[PDB]
Amino acid sequence: PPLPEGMQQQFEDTISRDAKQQPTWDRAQAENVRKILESVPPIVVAPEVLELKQKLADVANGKAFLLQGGDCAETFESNTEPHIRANVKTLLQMAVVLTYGASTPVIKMARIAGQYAKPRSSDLDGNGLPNYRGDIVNGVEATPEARRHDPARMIRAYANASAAMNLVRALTSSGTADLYRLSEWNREFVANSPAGARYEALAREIDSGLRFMEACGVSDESLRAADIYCSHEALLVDYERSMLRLATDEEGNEELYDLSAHQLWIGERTRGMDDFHVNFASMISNPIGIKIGPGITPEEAVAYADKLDPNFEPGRLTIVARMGHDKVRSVLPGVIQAVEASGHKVIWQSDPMHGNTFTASNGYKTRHFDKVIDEVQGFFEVHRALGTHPGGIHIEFTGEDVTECLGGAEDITDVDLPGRYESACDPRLNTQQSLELAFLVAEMLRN
Amino acid sequence: PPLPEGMQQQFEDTISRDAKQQPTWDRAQAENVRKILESVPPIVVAPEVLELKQKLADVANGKAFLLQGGDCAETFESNTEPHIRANVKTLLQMAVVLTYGASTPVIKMARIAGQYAKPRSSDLDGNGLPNYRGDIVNGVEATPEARRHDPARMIRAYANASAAMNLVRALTSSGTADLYRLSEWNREFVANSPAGARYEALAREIDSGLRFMEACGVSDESLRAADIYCSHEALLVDYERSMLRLATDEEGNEELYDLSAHQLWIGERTRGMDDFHVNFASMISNPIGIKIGPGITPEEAVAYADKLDPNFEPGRLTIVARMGHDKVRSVLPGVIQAVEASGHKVIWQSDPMHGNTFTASNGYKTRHFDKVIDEVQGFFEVHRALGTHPGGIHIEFTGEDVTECLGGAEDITDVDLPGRYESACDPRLNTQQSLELAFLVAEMLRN
Amino acid sequence: PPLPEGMQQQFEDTISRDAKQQPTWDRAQAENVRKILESVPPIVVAPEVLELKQKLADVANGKAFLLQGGDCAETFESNTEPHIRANVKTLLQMAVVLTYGASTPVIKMARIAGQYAKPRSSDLDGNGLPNYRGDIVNGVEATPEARRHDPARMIRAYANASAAMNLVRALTSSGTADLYRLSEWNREFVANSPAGARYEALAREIDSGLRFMEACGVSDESLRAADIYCSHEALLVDYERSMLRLATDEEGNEELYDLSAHQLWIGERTRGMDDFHVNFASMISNPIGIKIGPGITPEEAVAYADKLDPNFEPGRLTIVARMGHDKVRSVLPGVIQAVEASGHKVIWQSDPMHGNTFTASNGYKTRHFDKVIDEVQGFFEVHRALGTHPGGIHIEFTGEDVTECLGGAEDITDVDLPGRYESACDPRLNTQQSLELAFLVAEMLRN
Amino acid sequence: PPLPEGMQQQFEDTISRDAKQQPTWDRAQAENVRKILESVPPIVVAPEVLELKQKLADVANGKAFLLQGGDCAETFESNTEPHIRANVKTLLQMAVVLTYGASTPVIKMARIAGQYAKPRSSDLDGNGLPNYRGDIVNGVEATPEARRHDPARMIRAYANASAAMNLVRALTSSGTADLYRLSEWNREFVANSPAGARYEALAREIDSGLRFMEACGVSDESLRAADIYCSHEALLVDYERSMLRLATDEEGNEELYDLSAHQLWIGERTRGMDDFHVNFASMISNPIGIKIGPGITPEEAVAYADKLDPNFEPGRLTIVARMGHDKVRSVLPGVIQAVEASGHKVIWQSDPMHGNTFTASNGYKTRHFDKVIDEVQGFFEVHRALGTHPGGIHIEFTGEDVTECLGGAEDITDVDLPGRYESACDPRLNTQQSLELAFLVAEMLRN
Ligand SMILES: N[C@@H](Cc1c[nH]c2ccccc12)C(=O)O
Ligand SMILES: N[C@@H](Cc1c[nH]c2ccccc12)C(=O)O
Ligand SMILES: N[C@@H](Cc1c[nH]c2ccccc12)C(=O)O
Ligand SMILES: N[C@@H](Cc1c[nH]c2ccccc12)C(=O)O
Ligand SMILES: [Mn+2]
Ligand SMILES: [Mn+2]
Ligand SMILES: [Mn+2]
Ligand SMILES: [Mn+2]
Repeated sequence: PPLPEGMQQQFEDTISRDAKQQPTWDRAQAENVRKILESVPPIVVAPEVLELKQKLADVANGKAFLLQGGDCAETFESNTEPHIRANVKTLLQMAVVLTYGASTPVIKMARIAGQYAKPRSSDLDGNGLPNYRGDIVNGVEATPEARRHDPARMIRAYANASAAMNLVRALTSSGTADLYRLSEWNREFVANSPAGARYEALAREIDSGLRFMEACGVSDESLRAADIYCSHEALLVDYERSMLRLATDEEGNEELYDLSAHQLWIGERTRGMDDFHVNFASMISNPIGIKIGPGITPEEAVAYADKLDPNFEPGRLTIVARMGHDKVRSVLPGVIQAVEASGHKVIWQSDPMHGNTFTASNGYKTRHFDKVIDEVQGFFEVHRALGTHPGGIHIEFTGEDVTECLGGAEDITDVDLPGRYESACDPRLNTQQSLELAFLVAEMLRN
Repeated sequence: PPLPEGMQQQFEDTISRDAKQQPTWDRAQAENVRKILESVPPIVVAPEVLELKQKLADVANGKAFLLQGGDCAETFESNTEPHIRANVKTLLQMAVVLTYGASTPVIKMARIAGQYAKPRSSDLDGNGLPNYRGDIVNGVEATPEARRHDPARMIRAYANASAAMNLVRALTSSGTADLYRLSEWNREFVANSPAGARYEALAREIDSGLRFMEACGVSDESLRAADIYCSHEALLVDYERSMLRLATDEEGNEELYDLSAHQLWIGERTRGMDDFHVNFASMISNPIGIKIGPGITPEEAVAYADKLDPNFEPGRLTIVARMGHDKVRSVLPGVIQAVEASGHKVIWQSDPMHGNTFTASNGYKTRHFDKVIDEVQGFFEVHRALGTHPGGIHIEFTGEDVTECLGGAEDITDVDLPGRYESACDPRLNTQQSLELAFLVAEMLRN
Repeated sequence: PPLPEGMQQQFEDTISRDAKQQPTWDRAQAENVRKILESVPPIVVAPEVLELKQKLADVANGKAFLLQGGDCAETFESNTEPHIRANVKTLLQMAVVLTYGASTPVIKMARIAGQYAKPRSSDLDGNGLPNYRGDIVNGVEATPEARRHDPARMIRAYANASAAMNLVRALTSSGTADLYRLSEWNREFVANSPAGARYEALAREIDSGLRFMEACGVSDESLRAADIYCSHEALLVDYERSMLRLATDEEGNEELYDLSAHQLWIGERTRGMDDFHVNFASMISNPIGIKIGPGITPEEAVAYADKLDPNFEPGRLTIVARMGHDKVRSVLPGVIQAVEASGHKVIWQSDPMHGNTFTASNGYKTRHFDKVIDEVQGFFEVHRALGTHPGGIHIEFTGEDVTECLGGAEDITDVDLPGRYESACDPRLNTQQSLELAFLVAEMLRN
Repeated sequence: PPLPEGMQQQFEDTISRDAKQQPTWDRAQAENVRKILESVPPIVVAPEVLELKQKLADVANGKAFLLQGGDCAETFESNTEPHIRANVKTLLQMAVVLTYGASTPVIKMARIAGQYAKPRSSDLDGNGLPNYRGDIVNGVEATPEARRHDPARMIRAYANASAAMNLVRALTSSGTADLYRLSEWNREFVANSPAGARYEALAREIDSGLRFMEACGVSDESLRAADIYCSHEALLVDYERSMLRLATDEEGNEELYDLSAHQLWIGERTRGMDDFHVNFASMISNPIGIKIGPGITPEEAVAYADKLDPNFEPGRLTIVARMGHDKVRSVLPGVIQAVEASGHKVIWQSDPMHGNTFTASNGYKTRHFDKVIDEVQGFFEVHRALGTHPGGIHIEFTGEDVTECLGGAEDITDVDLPGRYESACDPRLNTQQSLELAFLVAEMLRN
C-alpha cells in the first residue's frame, strides 16, 4: 500500500502514540484481517460525509438540532431485521417531535453499523477470565473459550455493519420514514401511555401541523423519506485504520476519510492529547465527537478544540457533555465560555446517560429516568442563561419493550428489572421512555 | 347572434320570466350596451370555472371549506389598487387561519369584479328622487341628475370588473399571497389587538406549523401563491345575459357559462321558482349560490335543490343561510334534513350579515359583532348536532380601518360610527374585526 | 397630487420637452381623462416588473432569449377573446421551439394591453381629413366624424388593456400554456405545412425531448403554465404619465414605475435626446426598449445607453435593430463594438419588420417573408462573427389565417393579398408564417 | 422455526424436488450455515419488491423498458468499491441513452449482490480436481485445497452481497446517479470513441433534451438520483431458502418473499417443471425471470407461464430469450404468439450473450460484438413484425477497460484477448462496447 502525500509523515506519527482500551491478540493475524479490510466496500461514501459536515455546520450555527442514539453496544446476535427496524422507528418517531419542538431541521445520527467495541469494563473480571469487550473483540459467553480475543471478529463486525446500513438505507427509502406514518405511531404512544395526558397537548399540535401541510397542497417530495446517518466510538486501532480511504473532492481536492461511519467519536477513556485517537481524529476529514466528563477543565476543552478543529470549520467538532444531573450546571458554563471565546463554533451535545450510571442494589446496573431528564434540563438552563445554542442530545435506547431504566411513565422500579434485560452493556431507554424523553426535550426547546 | 342548440328553446323561455329588482331605463339603448358586451373578453374562462366546480365538490363532501366575502357593494370610486389590495390581504389573512383551524383546504371566493348591482333599497326614496341601486345602474349623489338610470354604467362596470380581476391575478402571482408573509401580518394583528391575548394560543400554534414546514425542507411550490376566485349577485338581466359564452369541454362536450364571474349567486328578493334568475341559473353551468331567509320552508329548499342541481352533482349548489342569531338554530335543521334526505350534497354556507341588520338609533344602520358571531356559533351547533358539514361562510368586510359594525376587540359603540363610514350599502367588518372573526370561526371548526 | 421627492425637479423638466407624434385635442378635457386614470388599478404591478428586470438581466448576460411580438396596432374591435387566444397560442407555440433551439429560457413579451397608439402615418391624409392614429386617439372609419381626436379614447384603451391582461393571466394559469398541448399543436403545423418536411427534423427532436422529460418522472410544476409579459410603444404623453405609480421595494426603497405595461419601448420617431420620451424613460424604473434605424451612428447609440442605463444595470436597456436585410450587416457591428466597449450589457434585439415595409404594387403595403428572415439571418451572422449574444427578436404577427406578408410556405403572392387583410397598420405574419419563422430562428440559434 | 400457514404443505413438496447444479458438501454443516442466514438482515425489503412488481407491470404493458446486467460471476476478490462504481456508472450511462431512445422509463436491474453461484462448467475438470462453481461454493485457484466445496462461503457471499447493495444505495443517493453528470461522461465516450461519429447524432440530441429541461425551469427532484434494483440466478438451494422471509402487505395481507434480491431468475439448466427451482419460484412473491434456449417449444413456454404466473399478474414473469443471432428470428415468434394468446403479459427480454459463446481458437472463450448486436436486432425485428413489445435486454458487462469480446469500435481481434482478461466465467462487454451497445439499441427502439 503506497503513501498518500504529506499525510504519511503525520500518519506514521499517529500510529506511534499509545492507544488505551486496545485488545490483546495475535499481531500477524490482526494485520491480515486489516489488509483484508483495506480493500472492501466502505460502509459510507465521501459525498455523504460532506453532506453531514454541511448539515452539522448548520447545527453549530443555531439553525439545526442533532439527534444521536441507539444501542449502547450492538451485538451480532441482536443485529437483526426486527431489532434494527424498531431502533430506526423510535429514532425517527423522536425526530419528528424534536423537529416540531425545536422549529428546526433535526439531523438523525445513529449508534449503528460499527458500535461493537466497548471500553467501560474494568481490565480483568472475577473468576480470572477476560470480561466482555464487544462482539468485535470477544463473545458474551462466560467461558475462557469465548472471551479469548479474536481478530476475525473485525471482519464479522464489518459484515454486520454493512448489513445494518444496507437495511437502514432500504428502510428509509421504502417508507418506514414516512412522516404521516410516524406521527400515527406517536398518537398510539400518547393514547396508550400512562402520562400521555401531559403530552397530548403537543400531540394534537403536531397533528394539526401535519393536516395543515396537506391542506396547503404541499407536494410530498421531502415527506416520504429521511436520512439516518451513522456513528460509533472509534475505539479499535486496527479496525478504524483499515477503513481509511482517500477521496478527491470537487476540483481534484484530495482528502482522507474513515468510512467505517459518517461520524466517528472519541470516548472518555481514549481521550489523551498525545494518544492515538485524538491524533487519528484530527487527521481524518470526518466530523468528530468527543466525550467530556466532570474532570474536564475549560483549559483542556480549548486545547482539544484547537487540535481537532484547526481551521475553525463550524460543526467539525461536537463536544458531548456527560456530567451527571448535579454537576452539569456547575462544570459546563466555564467550558462553553472559554470555547466560544476561542472562536470555535462546536456543537454542544448532551449525553445524559454515561453520567448517571449507578449499581441498582439488585445485581444489575441502571439509570433513573427523572435524573436523565434533569441533566438535559440543566443542559438547556445553562444554554438559555449563557445565550448559546443547545446543539443536540446523545441518548442510549432500544425499540424493544425492555426494563433497564427506572422511572418513566411505566413506573419501573427495582423489582421490575429482571423481567426483561437484554443489553450487552449500559442500560437503554424503553421504547415508551425514549418517546417520552423526546416530548419533554421538545417542551424545553420551546421555552 | 345564432342559436346554440336545444338551449335556445330553454333560453327564450328563461327571458319570458319576470325579473324583480330590475332597472328602469331605455331599452333600445340597453340592447346596444348588451350587444357590445356580447363580444368583449370575459372576466373569467371556462377551465377556471371547471376547477372551481371540482374544488366545490370537495367542500360539499366534507373535504374543504369555503371563504366568501368582500365589499357589500363595490363602487367605481372605491375600485382602486390600495383598496383591492387590502380586501385581498384580509381575505387571505383570514384564509390561512381557517385553513389551519378546519384542517382542510380553504377555497377563497370574493365579492369583487361585478358586485355593483344592489337590491336592498326600497323602491322609491324620500324627496321623490330614485335611491342608490349600485354604480352599475346609477350614482351615489343625492341629485336627480346622478340617480337617473344609465345603461352605459354596464360597460363602466365591465371595465372596472376586468380591472379588478386583472389586479387580483397579478397580486396573487406577485406574492401578496405568500403564506409566510400573511402570517407575519397576522402576528402584527394579534400583538396589536386588545383581545389578542385570547387568540395568541392559535397564533403561536400556526407559527409553529409554518416553522415545522420549513424544518421538514418542504419545497415552496404551493406556498408562494393562492387562487382567489370571484363572485357577485347575478341581479341584472342585461348584464348577465351579455356575459353568456359557449365553451366546449374535453372530448368536444359543449356547455353554456356566464363568465361575468366564476360563481354567481341568487338573492333573497329575486328568488322565485318561475322568475328569471332561478331559471337563468339552472341553464348556466357555473356553480351557484342561493340566499335563504327565515321564511324558507324545507319543502321549498328541496324544490330549489331539484331545479338548480338536476343531476345531483355535489358542490353545484351552495345554500346560504342568512337567518339572524336567534332564528338560525330553529329554522335551519329542518331544511338540512329534508335536503340531505333528497340526495343533494350542497354546500351549507352561513351568511351572518344580512340577517342581523338593524337601524342603530343614530341615523346609520349597523350590525353588532357579538350577534354576527352568534349566528355562526349556532350554524355550527346545528351541524355538530345533526352530523352534517359546515361548508363555509359569507361575510361582508373591508381592509380599511372603518367603524361600521359595533362591538369587536376595538369596543366600537354608537358614538364611534360617524368617525369613518365609507360603505355604499350594508355595514362591513373592520380589518381588525374580520381577522378576529376568522380566529373565532377557527376555534369552532376545531371543536 | 403631491410630489414624490427629488423626482419632481426631474419630472417637471421631463414634461417641458417637446414630444413628437402627439394628438391634437382639448387640453382641459384630456387633463380630466388623465386625473381619472391617475387613480385606477394598474395593468401590472411593481413586483412583476422587478421579476422582468431580473429575467432581462439574464438575457443581457447570454443566459436567456427574448421573444417579443403580437399585433402592430391593437384595435378595440379586434380585442376579443378568440383573437387574444390565437396571439397568445402562436406566441407560446413559437416560444417552445425557440426555447429548444436556443437551449435557454425564452422570456415571452407581447405587443398587447396598450399597443393602440400609432405614429407611422404621415401627418395629414388625402381628402383633407386626419388619418388613423390608433384607437386610443381616433377611429378607423374614413369620415371627419370618426377621425376627430378624442381624449375619452384613453379610458377606452385602459379598459381594453385591463381586459386583455386579465385574459392572458387567466389563459396562462388555465393551461393554454401547457407545454405538451403546445407541441401537439406544433405537430399539427409541421404535418399540415407545405415546407414541413424541412422542419420535421426539429419537430421529432422536440417530441423526443418531451417524452424524455416524462420518462425521467419529472414533476410538472413548471410545465403546465408560462409567464407572458406585456409591452407597447410609450407614444402618448397623457396616457403614460397618468399610469405613473410609486412603489416601495424591499427595505423601504422607493421607486417610480409606469404600470401601463411591464416593459415600455421608444420608437424611431420620438427618439430625441432632449425630447419627452427618452427623458420620461430614463426617469421610470421599468425595463426599456429603443428602436434603432440605419441612420444611427455608434456615437449616438452610446449616448442613448449612457442616459437610459446610467447605472450599468444589465438588461435595463434593450436595443432594437430594425435596419433592412441589406443594411443590417453593414450598420450594426460598429454600434455593438462601441456599446459593448462603453461597459453596457444591453439586450440586442432584431426587428426584421419595420425595416422591410414596401408598397406592394397592389394598393396594399407588405413585407416579403424571405427578406424578413434574411435580416435575422444577418443579425446572427453579425453576433456569431463579433462573438456577442443575440438577445431576442421583435416580430409582428397574428393568430388568424390572414394574407398580409408575401412568400412563406403558403406561397402568398401579390394576387393573394385582398383575400384577407385585417391589419389596422403594418402587415403581420400569418399563423403559418409565424411558426415557420420560429423554426428557422431556432436553426440559427443552434449553429 | 414454525410454519407459515398453507404454504408449509407446498414448501415441503418444493424441497422434495431434485435440484440440478447443486454443490456437494457436508449437510450438517450446511444446515448450520442456513440456520445462521435465517436470522440476518435481508439484502432487500418487501416494499421495494412491491415497487419493482408495479414498475415491471408497466414494462409488460408497453409503458417501460428493462435494463438488466453486470458481471457474469461476481468474485469476492472483485467485489470492491472501484469495480462496483464502474459497473453502476456504465449501467446508468447506458440507461440514460435507452431512456431517451425508448421514450419510456428504463428500469435498472443489476447482476450484483448475489451473482456468485455459477452452473455453466461441465461436472468435472481436467486433472481430476473439481472446476470453479463460483465464490459461493469454491475458489478460483487450481488446487484441490481451494476447489473443495465449502458451506461457509454462503456466509461470505451474504457478507459481500450486503456490502455491495449498501454501496449502490449510497452511490445512488450520493449523486453518481446525477443525470447531467452521466451525460457529461457519455460525451467523453462519443468524443473519444473511434466510431463515435456515427453516435454523435444521438449524443447532441440527448444534450439538447437536457438543456431544454433546464431551460424549462424544471425542478431537479427526480434528476439527481436513480433506483438500481438487484438480481441474481437463484441457483443454490440452501442459500435461497435461508433468505425466505414472511412480509405482511397493506391490510394485513401475508406473503412470502426471497429477499436475497429484488428479482430472482431461473437458468437454462435448472429449468425442470417438477424440479426445485420452478416450484420454488412459483411459491415466492418476487418478480421472476426464466432463461429460454432454442430447444424451447411454444407448448412448454405456455406451461411455464401458467405455473410461474398463475394469476395473470402482468410483469410477474420475465421471459429471457437467449437463442443465438441465427436462431432468434426463427424460434421466438411461435413462442410469443402462443404466450400472448394464453393471456399472459410477460416481459420479453433479450439475452444476446449466453447464445453466442464460442471458443476463440486461442484457449479463451469469447463472443463477437457484431453477432451480439444481431441477436437484439432480430429480437426487435420479431417484435416490430408481430406487433408486441420489446421489454428489455440482459447483457453481461464490466466497467473496466478489458478485452474479452471481439469487434466493437475498439477493433478487438483474437490477438488482443490475453492483454487483459479478468472474468471468472463468461466474457463481458468492455466499457466502450457496453455504451456502444446501448446507442445501437436506442436506434432500434426509435425505428
Ligand atoms: N425529509 C425531511 C422530513 C422528514 C421525513 N421523515 C422524517 C422523520 C422525522 C423527521 C423529519 C422527517 C427530514 O428529513 O427532515
Ligand atoms: N396554495 C395553497 C397554500 C396557500 C398559499 N397562500 C395561501 C393563503 C391562504 C391560505 C392558503 C394559502 C392554497 O391556496 O391553499
Ligand atoms: N414554465 C416554463 C416552461 C413552459 C411552460 N409553458 C411554456 C411555453 C413555452 C415555453 C416554455 C414553457 C417557462 O415558462 O419557460
Ligand atoms: N429518477 C429518474 C431520472 C434519472 C435520474 N438518473 C438517471 C440515470 C439514468 C436514467 C434515468 C435517470 C429515473 O430513475 O428514471
Ligand atoms: Mn453506553
Ligand atoms: Mn350586503
Ligand atoms: Mn408595426
Ligand atoms: Mn454469463
